Amino acid sequence: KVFGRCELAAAMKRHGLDNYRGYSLGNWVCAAKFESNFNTQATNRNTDGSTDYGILQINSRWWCNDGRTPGSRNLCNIPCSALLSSDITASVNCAKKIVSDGNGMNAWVAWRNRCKGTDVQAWIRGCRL
Ligand SMILES: [Cl-]
Ligand SMILES: [Cl-]
Ligand SMILES: [Cl-]
Ligand SMILES: [Cl-]
Ligand SMILES: [Cl-]
Ligand SMILES: [Cl-]
Ligand SMILES: [Cl-]
Ligand code: NA
Repeated sequence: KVFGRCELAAAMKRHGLDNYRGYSLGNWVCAAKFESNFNTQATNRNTDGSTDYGILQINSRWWCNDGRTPGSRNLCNIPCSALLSSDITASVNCAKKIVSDGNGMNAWVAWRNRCKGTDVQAWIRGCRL
């Protein structure tokens, strides 16, 4: 599914991401725009053989099982295919574990390079939340 900006902001707010570990909702919508263009079916292969999955591009090296990342962990205890669903619950729940891992939203390279220290409130401007 390809989300609208305000549609995704509302879904993330309903799932408890607004100010989760101090990151306001605009941060999460900004990360999802630059990671996936708001497309839950996005996948991207890494040089190390791992794959990133879904609207927040969660990596199989640590977070989900795709059965083809040798020596990897499954810290969210899910199949990576669960991260491609139109239902963002599995992606949000895994995102909560990642952002709690010590580095905050710096885990998401596109957040650090494209959202961090910008006016992220612009990503929820005009939305009925
Ligand atoms: Cl947009
Ligand atoms: Cl915000
Ligand atoms: Cl594997
Ligand atoms: Cl594991
Ligand atoms: Cl699995
Ligand atoms: Cl959803
Ligand atoms: Cl932090
Ligand atoms: Na894995």
